[PDB]
Amino acid sequence: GALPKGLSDLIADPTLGPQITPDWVRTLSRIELRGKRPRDKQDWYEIYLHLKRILS
Amino acid sequence: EGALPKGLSDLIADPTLGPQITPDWVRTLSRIELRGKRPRDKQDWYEIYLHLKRILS
Repeated sequence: GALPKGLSDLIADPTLGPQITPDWVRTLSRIELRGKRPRDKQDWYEIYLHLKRILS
Repeated sequence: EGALPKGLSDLIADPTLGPQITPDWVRTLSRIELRGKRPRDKQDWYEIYLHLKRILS
């Protein structure tokens, strides 16, 4: 896959994944700081929930 | 849309909060958007920055 591994993990999670739309995957996939990214699926979900409240 | 969100420009120009945002952070934050929608005002950007900085160490 071409997504960060923790994000691919989140999308494959059968309870947490299905709610995350393709637009959100794209938004999340662009988050990086000199290649450092949220490291695991919990990190990605944590930022997703907070961003969703700002941007949805 | 502008490369640098206007609310993030406001954050960077803010004398109390602006100093904390390195140029790399500016460019990282500038890429956060959902279908062209971005965070609005300087405080919204700072709220995001604080949380994301803690996540990314």
